[PDB]
Amino acid sequence: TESQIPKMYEMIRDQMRTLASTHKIPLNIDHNCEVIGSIIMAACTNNRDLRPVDKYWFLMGPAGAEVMTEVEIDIQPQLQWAKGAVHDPKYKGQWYPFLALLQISNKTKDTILWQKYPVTQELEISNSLEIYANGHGIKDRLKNSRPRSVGPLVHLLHLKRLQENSPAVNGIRKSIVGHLKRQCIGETQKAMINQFEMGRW
Amino acid sequence: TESQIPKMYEMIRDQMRTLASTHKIPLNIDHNCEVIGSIIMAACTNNRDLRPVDKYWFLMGPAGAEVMTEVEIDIQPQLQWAKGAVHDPKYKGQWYPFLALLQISNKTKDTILWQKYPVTQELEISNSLEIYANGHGIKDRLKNSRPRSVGPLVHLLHLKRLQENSPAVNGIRKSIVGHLKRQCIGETQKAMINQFEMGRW
Amino acid sequence: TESQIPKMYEMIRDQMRTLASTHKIPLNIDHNCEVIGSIIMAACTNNRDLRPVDKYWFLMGPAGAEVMTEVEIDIQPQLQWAKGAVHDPKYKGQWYPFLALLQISNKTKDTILWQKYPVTQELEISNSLEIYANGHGIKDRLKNSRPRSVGPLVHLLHLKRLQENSPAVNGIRKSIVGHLKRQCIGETQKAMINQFEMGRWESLSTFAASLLAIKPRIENHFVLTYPLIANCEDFAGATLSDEWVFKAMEKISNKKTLRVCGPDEKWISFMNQIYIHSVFQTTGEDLGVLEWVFGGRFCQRKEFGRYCKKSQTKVIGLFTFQYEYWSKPLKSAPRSIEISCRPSFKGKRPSYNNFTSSFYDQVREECQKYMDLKVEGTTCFYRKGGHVEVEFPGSAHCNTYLFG
Repeated sequence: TESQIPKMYEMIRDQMRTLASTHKIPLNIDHNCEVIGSIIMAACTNNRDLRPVDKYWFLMGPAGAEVMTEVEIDIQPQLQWAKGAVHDPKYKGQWYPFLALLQISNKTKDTILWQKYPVTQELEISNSLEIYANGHGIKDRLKNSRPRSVGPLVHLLHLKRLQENSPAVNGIRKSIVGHLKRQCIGETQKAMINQFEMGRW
Repeated sequence: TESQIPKMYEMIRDQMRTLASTHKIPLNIDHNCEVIGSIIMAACTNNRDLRPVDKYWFLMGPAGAEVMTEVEIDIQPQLQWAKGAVHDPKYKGQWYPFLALLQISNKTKDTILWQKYPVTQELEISNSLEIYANGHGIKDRLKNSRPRSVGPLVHLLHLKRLQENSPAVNGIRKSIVGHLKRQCIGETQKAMINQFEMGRW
Repeated sequence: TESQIPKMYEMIRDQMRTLASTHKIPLNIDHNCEVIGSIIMAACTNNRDLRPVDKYWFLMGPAGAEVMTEVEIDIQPQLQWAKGAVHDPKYKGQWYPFLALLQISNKTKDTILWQKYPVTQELEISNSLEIYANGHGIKDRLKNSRPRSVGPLVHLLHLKRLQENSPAVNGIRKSIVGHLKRQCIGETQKAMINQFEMGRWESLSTFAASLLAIKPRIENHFVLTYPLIANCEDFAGATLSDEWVFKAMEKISNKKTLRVCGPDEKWISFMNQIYIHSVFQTTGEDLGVLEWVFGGRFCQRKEFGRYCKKSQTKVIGLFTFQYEYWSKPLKSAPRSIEISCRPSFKGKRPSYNNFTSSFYDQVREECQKYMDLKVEGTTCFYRKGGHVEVEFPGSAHCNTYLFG
């Protein structure tokens, strides 16, 4: 689990600086790293979502003179490594399991700044339950990679999504339901989770 | 307009020979030139389409012994030079105007070899009009840089395409309509293009 | 916002009297001021609608001998100032924001006298809900200047007009839709106004039903009308969020120099309440509160027949007004929905518990949230003579309205 993490954080960090330093993007602004990293994270799993060349919001300026402007960047060198790292044996298959951790953690700041409750509202439940709705918006393969880190409500939402959406349908639900019970250690919670499986709410 | 033409031609040939002679690709074969040149124009405008290393069809053989094979080539030396010429002030902004002509003329032979009528069929008109559909498949930045060379039907297709699919759209729409109006000097043609901009065909 | 208000009211009145006094148009008749001000306000934004010289209905007569006729006026001296004030740096770009406030308030009298529902009918909803359709008929430049003051239904109508009218439409729509979401704080309504964005008007009748329950915020600013501006001789403390407006136009009522025009003298109380309605935007505000705030009963439109034609309206009496209370104009949501302890400490303290125990449904759920509300507004009212917070005693005319 943690065996690859020492070397695995290295080339993750290597790609962050290569993309920024290529187009004179300072790395001492949080907003530069936040936008750049999300692009790299898109390259890591959602290889078809990000654009190889595009303009994003960055802070351009030397020694405190940084201002908003869009500077075109080239993500193609990071794309080949990221897709090759999906099945790279050097991670012992921990690429997506760590990446599901990576995307969940890195998308937290936007949720805090823009207070939204997507999962709970779609689950017609209380708004204060987003504490249990971790792992929303992540890649579906990533959600399968680390479903334990994905909160029960997102799985419950995916359970509700699957009940409100082929031999592959059950496989998604059973992994969701099993991890739904695994996360919710409540014995009564597990049974009424199993009642959610048939579709009752 | 023609002031920067002499300097562009010399380095294009220099990069034309640099990529070919690096991997022993002779330049007395058109297919070697066309494919390498196709790789060359790939680095010129759509820098992300071509791979830094990739195998392409080439005629390898000394003194007339060329046979069909795929040979991997390294385009990174050519990639760096092309991107620096995009906004180099030495061209006085004529880089994109110069590159649009190159893309149209070289892809013309491919259209000659494989007789296709994409624009006219997509514009539900006679297939004998693809001559007026010159400049199809070119980069939109090139299509804005040299729109006069790009045929009206391509712009009419892009006018149709724009309607089929954003304040920057105006600069795409009004220009494309403008290129249609600038290219078509007919008094009746100019207004009857404008009704295409409205959406009736 | 309120920095240029003290100086903005001064030159509005400067052209108000010059046009009338040039042709000996008395300013003690409201109808003379109503038309002249409409001409002056026309030149402010819709510069090409009015004529440089034209005929309009006024009251010509010295000392109560006024009979209606059409008098030519030279608007050209008044035309130059209005266009130059558009981009004058002295207003700090607040001219359109001020003009949007000015244009909306000055068109109220015609709507009250001639009861029409242009927005709700075009929105195919209940006619009792034109209350949420403020800002109709204003110039699009002003509608983009103070869209917050323009009611959501007008924007929703503009949104409905927008879908029933070129991807440049989005630039207009983002203001239209964005200020729909800003005005309508309904969480279900916002995603359901989003349904109205591409044209899912199946909940449009539900939106009317929602509008009954959930009430969108309506930003307002205390701006006087044409007859009062010409009769107001003080603008030093002229702002938009204090009692200056309440105190300033009370002195005009104390002067008793302005006269109102109507079909017959029974309407003297009606227009005396119309001035109350127009100045503070209290057209849809509860009459019982209106009676309590201003110390006088408000006559509903049902109490009077059809307003006679502008040509045959006649002076029927003097303008009078009184008030005892006021408040800052609405800025945020009036109906704001904004009890359980969460023990965060591993230490021991006595736990306190303050509690003893379809998409249409969600809209109805949020609809019930506002019927179940018993407190509206943001902060409070205030009493005449200061900003001392005053709370309701209640009134009998509650649930009664001008058109209710």
